[PDB]
Amino acid sequence: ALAPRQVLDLEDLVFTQGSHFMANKRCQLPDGSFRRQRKGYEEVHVPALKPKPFGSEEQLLPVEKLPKYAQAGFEGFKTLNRIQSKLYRAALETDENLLLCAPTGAGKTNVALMCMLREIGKHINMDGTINVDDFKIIYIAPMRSLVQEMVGSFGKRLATYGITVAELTGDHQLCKEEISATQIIVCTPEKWDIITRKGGERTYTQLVRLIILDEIHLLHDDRGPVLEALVARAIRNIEMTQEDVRLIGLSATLPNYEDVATFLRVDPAKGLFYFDNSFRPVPLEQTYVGITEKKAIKRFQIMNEIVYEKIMEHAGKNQVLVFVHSRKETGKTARAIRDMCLEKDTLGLFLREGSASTEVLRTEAEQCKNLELKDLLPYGFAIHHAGMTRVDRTLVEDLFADKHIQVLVSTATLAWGVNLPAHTVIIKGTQVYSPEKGRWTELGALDILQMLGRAGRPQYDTKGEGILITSHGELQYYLSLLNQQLPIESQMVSKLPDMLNAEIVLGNVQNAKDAVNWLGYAYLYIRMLRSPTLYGISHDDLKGDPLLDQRRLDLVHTAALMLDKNNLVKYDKKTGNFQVTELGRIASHYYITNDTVQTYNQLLKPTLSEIELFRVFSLSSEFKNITVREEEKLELQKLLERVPIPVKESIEEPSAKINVLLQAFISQLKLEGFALMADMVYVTQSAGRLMRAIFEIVLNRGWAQLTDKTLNLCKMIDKRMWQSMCPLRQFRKLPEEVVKKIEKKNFPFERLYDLNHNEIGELIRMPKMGKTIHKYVHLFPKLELSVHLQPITRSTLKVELTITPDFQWDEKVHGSSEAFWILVEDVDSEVILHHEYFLLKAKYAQDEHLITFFVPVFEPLPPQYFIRVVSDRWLSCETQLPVSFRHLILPEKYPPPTELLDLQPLPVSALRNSAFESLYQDKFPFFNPIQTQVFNTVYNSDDNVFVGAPTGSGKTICAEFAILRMLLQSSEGRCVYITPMEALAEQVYMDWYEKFQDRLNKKVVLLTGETSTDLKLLGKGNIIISTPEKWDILSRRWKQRKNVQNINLFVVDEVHLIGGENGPVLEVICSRMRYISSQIERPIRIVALSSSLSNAKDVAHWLGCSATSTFNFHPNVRPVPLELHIQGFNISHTQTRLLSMAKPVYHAITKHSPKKPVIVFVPSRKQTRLTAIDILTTCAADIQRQRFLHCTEKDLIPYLEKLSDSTLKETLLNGVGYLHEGLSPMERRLVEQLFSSGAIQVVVASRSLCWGMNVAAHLVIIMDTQYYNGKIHAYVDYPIYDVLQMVGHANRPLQDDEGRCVIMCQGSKKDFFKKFLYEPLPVESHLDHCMHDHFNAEIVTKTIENKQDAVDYLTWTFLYRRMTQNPNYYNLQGISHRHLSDHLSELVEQTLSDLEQSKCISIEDEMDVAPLNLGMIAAYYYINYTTIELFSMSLNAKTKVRGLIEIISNAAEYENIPIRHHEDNLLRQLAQKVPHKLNNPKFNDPHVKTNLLLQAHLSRMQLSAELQSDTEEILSKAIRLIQACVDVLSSNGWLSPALAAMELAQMVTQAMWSKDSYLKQLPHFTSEHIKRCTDKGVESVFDIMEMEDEERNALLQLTDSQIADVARFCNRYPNIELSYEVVDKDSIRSGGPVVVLVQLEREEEVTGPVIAPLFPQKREEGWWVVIGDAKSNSLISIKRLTLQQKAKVKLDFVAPATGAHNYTLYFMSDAYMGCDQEYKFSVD
Ligand SMILES: N=C(N)NS(=O)(=O)c1ccc(N)cc1
Repeated sequence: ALAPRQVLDLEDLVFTQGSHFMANKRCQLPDGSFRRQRKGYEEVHVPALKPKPFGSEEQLLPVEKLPKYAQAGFEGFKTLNRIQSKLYRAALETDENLLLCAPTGAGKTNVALMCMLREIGKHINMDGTINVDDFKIIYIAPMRSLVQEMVGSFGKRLATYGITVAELTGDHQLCKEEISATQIIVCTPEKWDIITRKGGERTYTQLVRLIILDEIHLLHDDRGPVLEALVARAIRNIEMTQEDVRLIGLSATLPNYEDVATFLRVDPAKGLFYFDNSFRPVPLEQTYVGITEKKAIKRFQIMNEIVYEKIMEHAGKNQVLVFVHSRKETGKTARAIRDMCLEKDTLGLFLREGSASTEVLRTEAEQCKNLELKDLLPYGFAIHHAGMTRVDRTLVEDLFADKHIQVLVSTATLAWGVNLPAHTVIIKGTQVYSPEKGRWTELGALDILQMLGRAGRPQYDTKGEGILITSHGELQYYLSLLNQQLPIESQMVSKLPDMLNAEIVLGNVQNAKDAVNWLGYAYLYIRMLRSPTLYGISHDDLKGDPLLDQRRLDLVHTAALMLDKNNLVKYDKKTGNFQVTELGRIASHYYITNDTVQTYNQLLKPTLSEIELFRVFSLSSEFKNITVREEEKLELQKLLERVPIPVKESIEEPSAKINVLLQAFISQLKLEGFALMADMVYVTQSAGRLMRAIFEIVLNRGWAQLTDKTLNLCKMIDKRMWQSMCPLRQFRKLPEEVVKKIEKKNFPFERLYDLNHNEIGELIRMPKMGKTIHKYVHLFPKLELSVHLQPITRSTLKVELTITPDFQWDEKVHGSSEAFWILVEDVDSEVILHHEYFLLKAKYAQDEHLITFFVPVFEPLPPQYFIRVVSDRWLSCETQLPVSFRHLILPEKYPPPTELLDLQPLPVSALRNSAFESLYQDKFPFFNPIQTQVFNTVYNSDDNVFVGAPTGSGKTICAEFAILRMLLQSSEGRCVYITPMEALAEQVYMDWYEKFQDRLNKKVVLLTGETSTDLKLLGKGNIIISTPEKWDILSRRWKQRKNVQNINLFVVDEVHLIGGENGPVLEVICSRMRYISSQIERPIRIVALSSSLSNAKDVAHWLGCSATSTFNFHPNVRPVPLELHIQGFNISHTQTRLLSMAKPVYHAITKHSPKKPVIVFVPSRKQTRLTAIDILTTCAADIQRQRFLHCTEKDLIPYLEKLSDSTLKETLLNGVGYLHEGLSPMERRLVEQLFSSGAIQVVVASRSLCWGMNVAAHLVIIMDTQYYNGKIHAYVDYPIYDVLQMVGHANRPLQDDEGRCVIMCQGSKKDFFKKFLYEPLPVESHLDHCMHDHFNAEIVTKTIENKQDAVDYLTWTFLYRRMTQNPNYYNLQGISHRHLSDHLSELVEQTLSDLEQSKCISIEDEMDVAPLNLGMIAAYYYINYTTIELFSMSLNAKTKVRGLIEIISNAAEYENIPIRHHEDNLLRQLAQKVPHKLNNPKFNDPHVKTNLLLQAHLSRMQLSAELQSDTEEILSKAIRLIQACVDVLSSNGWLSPALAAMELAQMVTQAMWSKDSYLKQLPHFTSEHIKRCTDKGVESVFDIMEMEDEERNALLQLTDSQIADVARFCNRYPNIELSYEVVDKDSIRSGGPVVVLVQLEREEEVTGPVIAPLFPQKREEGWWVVIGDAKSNSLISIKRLTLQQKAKVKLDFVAPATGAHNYTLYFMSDAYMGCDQEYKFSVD
């Protein structure tokens, strides 16, 4: 972006005066102007503008004529203004941008209220009052008092609608619970500026529909720029969001209004309104005076003379008000008026001619006041300023509204924050004091205009009188300010650098080019275009650049050079690109000037003292022109000794002045010099932001001591107290005296925790205060800290800090939340090696919290680290914990990785078989380096090999390599491929089916999970592939299963998932395969593919891999090089961090792959949709439009014509695809196909899909890297394996010479990612935590029998190898073999005891153990022992279907069922729809969630997509669990419970409740036809299949495809007749075996599987035969069977004594409802 540009002296082009850069050469005094000179005391008097007619339809509109709802806001008014009528039409009936130029006091408020009511009534419900969570309105006001007046009045007006208005302007910040529950935010421009330059501005700006800007003439003021800035951002955002917001502007009658109309994007014909002062609310006659020379006495006395004359002129029923510029001047005015009244015969008295009483009566009666109120109130006068109480201020205001107070002198605050008008207004002088300029200046425009607009009460005056007193040399200017002739200019050039940085930091300006465009968005651009001479531009240069390219480029270049000098931004001369500094980011977010940044960066140091800290604070360039006046030096010397910090920096120069003023603010020391008070206030209202800025600067750098100093200084400024004082001062309902008494005694605060209330009262000598002191002591926040550490590597330790609360919560004291900083410091407490922002919410305030993070350690290992948790707001609220590293081992360091040499790549010709080459020659001509190296050992050496290489580097085909010789050595061999994830298994199954059974014609299958079907598929396949669970349940019985023994090849992929959840299953199945290879004496070849592991040798020796077969490569030695970019976001609240990272993903796309494909991963599905849409709208804003679409819309139309999601159609035809599990697999494969084709450039995917997508990009972006766990009501970091898979998705060697990935994460995590992603990953076993189930399952198979071989088994585990090299990770404190064996024996003992207490095993002596019924059926159904124990203890003799479902939902396998954000609310909603209602339900409990899901499924209820996937996950194991329940119910002998359990099985199959019609089971059916049938006679499916064809088809009244789909279910319906015989019936007596034989016939053969559309897995008929006694509720015998036409069943059971033994024979199903039989019989 090279272009000619020259640096500029911005001082020449800036209007130095500001506020009043007089562009008006001469003010044309109106008609009726006379100038009576009196040598000073001149009177340039203009008349009141006479009224105007109502000619052109103009009329005061009746409030009843308004739209009916909007009449609520205008209640109390029976009409509205003329301006208000024209604007009623415009504003209430249109959404057009508006700009109202009207004189001061003309109304303004009510027209903005109409604009608000537009939006308020847009979101109406039919009978719901409003949609508060849908629209957010804001109101920008120039002064704080105006903000407060506005929020009060607007609340009063529109409370009827149910809206909530509030003020955000205050010294507090980062507190935003009110922004959530307030629909109309009133704020100052700089407030909204600091809010909307914060990252994640959308959190506030998302629901913004209406932006009002009151008193837009602020553009001329020095505060002008921020306004511009605001508008610019807003407008640009309404372009980037494509969500229109309405801009309302309110200005006074001043010129250049058309330019701000262009600025505000108002149509001059539709939204531009201008009213000259003939539309003034009360016609105003004004007089201006001048001063002759410098005579203070003369000035003040002449002011007083004018005041006395004009006040006396308005004696009765009139109020002549006076405005002063200081609180020392209102008292002086009262004094002077009273005195010169007295001096001249005390005349003017009895202004209220009812001297006896009237108003004097009420004044004296209400006289219980202070200061100068009690004397001037009966006299008739009054004063009003900020240094008064609320009661007395409101009392003066009331008695003035009562028109009983006559004269009132006040300051500008009354004119801004109170609706208090008067007949006459006298501006006493116009010189005010500015601490910013450090000098006396002239007043601002807004003050003068608001004050002189107060003249003339609205309904009580026919004419007003404004009187202004100033100097002569200013007259012509004030004449311009009050007669529509002072032009509005732009002060942007002086504020250009700062502003520019705020846009560089905000990411809205990445180059100088969009900087220039932004400058075009400003008011400065328009104002330069239409008056270039006063902006430094010639009329010829305007011809050269009509769009002013050169001037805007020069300006942004100067600002960028300034920001580069001060190091807020790095700016390169050539490309014109910007790069943000953390200095600049802090400067923007904390609203501080770049010179201050430079001073900080050159002065702040880790060894800085608190004295030097106060000095640096005083050197801020916000105070660079403050002066030490002689009139205050003695008071400064007095304050210096009364403050604690030395202030050695100087003597009595401005830095020492600032310092001592701040310390007098902290110490609450009173002052006397009024200029000194003004300067103090000006320093203190900024000191908070300045100190927070310094604190962030030092925190990010890790400097610990300065961090503590600075945070404490922030809190001392906030709470108005030093650290020497007692923290009890922070409770503001405590006395000052009592806390001073506590401080007098040298008893530290902490010991009050361990003290009686009576002993407290005795210590303080105040017994009555002791109870409340104890209360507040236990209300003070204190945290308990507990730590669990486990080494990960010699450089990194995993820490699990457990934060426990230890105080009473009070919403008044602590509010909705309490913030904390977690800090990890080294031994010297110098360097902060890690830190985090913790937040204790109010709801979970008493729950325990767990914080996992990682710290670094380097040898020589220090004795201990420190972990401090320090409150962000409370002083002396720190809890420290030393973590000792004295008994900590450092894990055995890993060796270097197997180097990949630069060897000639092997072409496909090395693979000699032509059919084998066929597949690999159609893709690539030669192999990549790592697979060229691994080829020798894998495909041609029958060695056990482990290859470790980054994800996506093409390691999969390496397995194929081995497989090749596999198929070469055996005809119909048996190889087993094991992958941890299911979706990866499905992808590799499709690929290898295409590669083998469809190409080589060798049967390749993937195990489905059902026992019989999977064991059948086992024998067929030459290649069987599976997940570790389906393979575990098959291989656990490797004695009876012959097929699992003759396995030529076992390949396990992604073995590094041993360390993740569901990892112990992989570990045990691999160890079992190794043990089988040992026993069979036929060495099963093992080949393992994994990521780059550090401890790859351990897993290599685990599987018998020689070092000639270990292939573990440094992750840098990828086939495709990768450029990783970790990018931190120091933002806590994740819902706002996502909105912040919004724009960075677009800028990352444009930076790292502007044309090439990208994948961006997000933590949700709604996030996939939203990210797709926001990328779309940003590309529309840039008008790139087709940047992400590389084909034609007509090319896609046929494809997208079959997609069901409308937004997916739109986003796809616009270039970007989204992949979320809320849509069909067909849509997923379609989007993947379009992406890999090149038509779709970018795809945004849910995290859950990072395993099952066969899609490669050039750039992989990751968002957030956190997801919400609602079981702990917090956010969890991603598993490292997921993000590593995502990163591996970035390397494709098809096209690119490089791979690019950027991860966007909270700062707390950044370091973490970096390290573990740049170097190999250490992995360990979690088998010791999930070991009991495998012992319970291998006692059943007799593989384990005693304790010694239970120890022998662990030798096969990876756990055995890892417990040695990393002891402390498994909490063993030794590395000798003694420690190993001791830990193993303790583990086996613990597991066996836990299993015995569960009634699953029996132990005898100390060796031999034996299975029990519970453990046998727990291993038979692959069910956890806890679930079986719970089943056995909970199932009672009389358990009904409701209790059946309850006990089912409590299973441990359903604890994995998660709880996500806002999901507790959805479960609350579902609780009232399900037929059975459980009391005392906790809605973050997975078990009540599963119960609700089961009740909704049985009731055939549709719900969310995530909840549907969860319902599928539960239904997968539902039948397993209910079969286990049937078995234990049989083993305990209860009859009707087991019958109800079989009923529950067949209920969960086809989603039928227990007592609904059986007709509900056939498909294509709703309740109306079952109502017709059951009312007319058809009650069962047998009635359906008994009817003739035509009478049924007529009874159906359905389509021809419906009858065809009904017939298939009516045919699959089992039709079985039973045959039962009691063998040797005549030969039966007591105690003898009784044998009942049962036989079954099925007319049709196995036509197909069980038909159940609402069940995900295709099941097969399972039947149950039962012998029961219906009276004893006794189940005698039972058998489950699988039926194929012919059956033969036997049931043997003993007999009791002779009696009426009437038995029942039950035939139950586990699938269908209504095909169950009950036959009574008798045997004696
Ligand atoms: N970045 C780290 N080390 N921690 S943080 O939670 O992300 C964080 C949060 C907020 C602020 N202001 C700074 C930092």
